[PDB]
Amino acid sequence: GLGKDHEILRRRIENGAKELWFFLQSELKKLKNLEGNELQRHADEFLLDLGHHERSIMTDLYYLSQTDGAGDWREKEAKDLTELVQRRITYLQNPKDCSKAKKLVCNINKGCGYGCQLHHVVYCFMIAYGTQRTLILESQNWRYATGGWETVFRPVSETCTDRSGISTGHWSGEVKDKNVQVVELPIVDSLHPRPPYLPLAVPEDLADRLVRVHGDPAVWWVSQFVKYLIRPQPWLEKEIEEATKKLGFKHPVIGVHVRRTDKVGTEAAFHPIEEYMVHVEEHFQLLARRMQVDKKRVYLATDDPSLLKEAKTKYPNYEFISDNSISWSAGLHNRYTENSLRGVILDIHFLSQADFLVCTFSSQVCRVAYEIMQTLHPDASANFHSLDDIYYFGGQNAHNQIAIYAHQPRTADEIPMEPGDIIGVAGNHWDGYSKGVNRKLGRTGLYPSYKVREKIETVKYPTYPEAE
Ligand SMILES: CC(=O)N[C@@H]1[C@@H](O)[C@H](O[C@@H]2O[C@H](CO)[C@@H](O[C@@H]3O[C@H](CO[C@H]4O[C@H](CO)[C@@H](O)[C@H](O)[C@@H]4O[C@@H]4O[C@H](CO)[C@@H](O)[C@H](O)[C@H]4NC(C)=O)[C@@H](O)[C@H](O[C@H]4O[C@H](CO)[C@@H](O)[C@H](O)[C@@H]4O[C@@H]4O[C@H](CO)[C@@H](O)[C@H](O)[C@H]4NC(C)=O)[C@@H]3O)[C@H](O)[C@H]2NC(C)=O)[C@@H](CO)O[C@H]1O
Ligand SMILES: Nc1nc2c(ncn2[C@@H]2O[C@H](COP(=O)(O)OP(=O)(O)O)[C@@H](O)[C@H]2O)c(=O)[nH]1
Repeated sequence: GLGKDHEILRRRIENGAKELWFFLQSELKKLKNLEGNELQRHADEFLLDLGHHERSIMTDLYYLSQTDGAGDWREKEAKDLTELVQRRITYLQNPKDCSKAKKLVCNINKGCGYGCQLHHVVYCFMIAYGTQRTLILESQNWRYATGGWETVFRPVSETCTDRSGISTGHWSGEVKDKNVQVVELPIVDSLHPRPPYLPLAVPEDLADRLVRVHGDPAVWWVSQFVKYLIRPQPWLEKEIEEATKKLGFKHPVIGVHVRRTDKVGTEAAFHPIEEYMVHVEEHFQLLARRMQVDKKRVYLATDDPSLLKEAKTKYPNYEFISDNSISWSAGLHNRYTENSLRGVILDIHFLSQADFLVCTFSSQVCRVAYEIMQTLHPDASANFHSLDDIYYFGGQNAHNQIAIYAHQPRTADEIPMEPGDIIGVAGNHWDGYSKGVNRKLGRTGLYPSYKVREKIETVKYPTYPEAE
């Protein structure tokens, strides 16, 4: 059978879309006949009406995702897959005889901040998993905690944290390293040759189940290594519990990460508070169509300790949840300390727990929070708005899309496409256009975002059947 609610909602979406098309073509024909102030006023009233109409269609699509048991099914399937992957990682990480285990050695001390260093460990872990090597994490003299990883997180194994082997060598590829018991992996920036066990590909054995359950299987797969790595020590778990209570952290909330200080001009622009808060307001308008919004609440994470005062002053209708001493702790004077380490971990935790995330994906901090968010919901792939980049994993293989409809360029800034063309995406301008390279032409420019599909890449990974 099909579900009655499913059929009602599908037809309501289709009728809602058709009515939006009738409304668009009528109101745009009217706009053409106006000028100056009447044109401004008409356009503004039109945008307000379109926002409500658009949000009704998105609300119906949310209900369609849940109806007739689909929500319960998605939650059960996502749980089954996480448990499966976590069991395979635990099995890899816990050989019975550490002496005789194949191993991959990772050093945490890359020359960068916490999110960049966590992503380096994820990259090491994913290649460990692909090559059937126990991950050994070397973390003495960590700039955030001289005592290492186990200052905050559980060790990465219970049975095998020792580097002993009959042979050691620097990574030279799976074929040359086949009989080398312990391989040392460099940073992805220096890795040659590259093995296939890198983002944004996903394991061939899971790909059908992942595409069915999740809008971005690449992030979900990265998130399973993040989930395993950041298992907290009991003292940190107690600190998060009591932080939750003391901050009055509560739902609904929108996470906002504002990255300023040394990021600006090197790796990102300065974005004013108003640019984040436009998307927070829009998302609360959407949530209010399907739930009670007690108070509009924002969890603010920032390395600018003057921002919180600014935000409260400009948005007195909003409840801001923030630890301003964490913001202070993140300045360049204090950043590489255990105090600042606990601060970034807490900010990332609360961001990742929010209903929605507004930030710059140019920041490794926001990307870690978005990856953790994937572990907390069946499919949180769409629960963000980036002011700059799309999701990426530094060191990833080429992010390709496939043109599904033809594009004839209207300006020289646009690229042509025919269906089938491989597009290397550089980003989404959040205005209906993306920028990328039509591979076949080597032309870079703009294309309508709706005219491409994501190319899921799969890789033959080990499946660790003895983990069952
Ligand atoms: C030695 C050492 O320790 N080095 C560390 C270093 O590892 C560490 O991390 C690096 O930080 C910089 C952040 O500055 C990262 O640079 C940014 O990388 C992204 C992602 O690029 C990949 O994916 C995109 C699609 O999202 C794609 O277009 C790219 O080509 C690229 O894919 C590549 O394909 C190859 C095929 O084999 C692979 O071999 C490569 O591995 C793969 N590359 C990577 C890096 O994975 C990129 O999007 C960013 O570019 C934007 O930002 C810069 C400014 O920083 C602008 O100059 C660019 O024009 C572009 O701007 C964007 O343009 C879009 C389209 O118009 C807009 O929509 C966006 O809004 C706008 N964005 C911005 C911010 O303006 C950067 O290139 C690098 O990935 C990090 N690497 C790792 C491993 O973590 C840094 C951390 O600070 O410390 C060093 O010390
Ligand atoms: N507590 C806290 N620290 C931050 C914040 N934003 C930046 N930082 C600090 O600055 C570092 C920036 O390095 P990294 O995490 O690699 O991210 P990126 O430079 O933003 O891409 C973080 O790891 C923190 O140490 C924040 O919102 N809160």
